[PDB]
Amino acid sequence: MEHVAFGSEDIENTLAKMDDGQLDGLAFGAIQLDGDGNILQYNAAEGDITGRDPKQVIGKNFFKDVAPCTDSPEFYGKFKEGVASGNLNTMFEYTFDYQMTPTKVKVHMKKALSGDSYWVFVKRV
Ligand SMILES: *C(=O)/C=C\c1ccc(O)cc1
Repeated sequence: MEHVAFGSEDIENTLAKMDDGQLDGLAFGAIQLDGDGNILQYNAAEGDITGRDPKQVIGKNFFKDVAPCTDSPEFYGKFKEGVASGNLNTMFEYTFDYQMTPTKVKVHMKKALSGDSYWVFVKRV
């Protein structure tokens, strides 16, 4: 298992070296979205939390298709604000409840080191 702590200050640098396979080795869920909310990456830990099969969600829009409970000012709103601002680094609790047992989680969104890509890190609370 890759040794990286949720919420680590330089997490974006560390994950820039990881391929989809090493990303599956994290202790928390990790989703990479492009500026429009499309899923580029989605690790195994996230699949365990959301129950969705990784390879099947990639390419799908996170706010419209996959996680509609996140289509709100509290989640999607902070994301859209961050993309347009070109900066994003926020953490908060949220409850995941679309087609799944209501699950409380800690979310951490942060701009990737890459160009137009952003990270959503998820862990159980
Ligand atoms: C609200 O809907 C939050 C998260 C979420 C994640 C994965 C899937 O499939 C649905 C919903």
